Amino acid sequence: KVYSRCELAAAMKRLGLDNYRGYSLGNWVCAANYESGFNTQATNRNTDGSTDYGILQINSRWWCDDGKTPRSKNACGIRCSVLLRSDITEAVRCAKRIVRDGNGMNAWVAWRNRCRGTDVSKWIRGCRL
Repeated sequence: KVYSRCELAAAMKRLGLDNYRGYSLGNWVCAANYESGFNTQATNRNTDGSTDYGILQINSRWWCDDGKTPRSKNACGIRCSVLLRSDITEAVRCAKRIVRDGNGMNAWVAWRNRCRGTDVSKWIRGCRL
């Protein structure tokens, strides 16, 4: 599923991400934009044999099981395929765990790159929620 910006904002709001560990909703929408273009089916392969999955490009070395990544630690306890589904419930649950790991949203390089230190409220402008 490719979400629209406001559809995703509303879904993430409903699933409890707004101000999760102090990160306002716009942070999460912005991160998703730059990680995956709002596409739950996005995948990106890396040189350690890992792959990033889904709308928040969650990595298979550390966070999910894709059956083909050496030294995987699958800390979210999920098959990476669940992160390709249209329903983002499981992706959000994993993202919450990631952001409890100790680095906050620094876990998402696209967030560091394009969202950190910007007015992230623009990402929820115009949305009904």
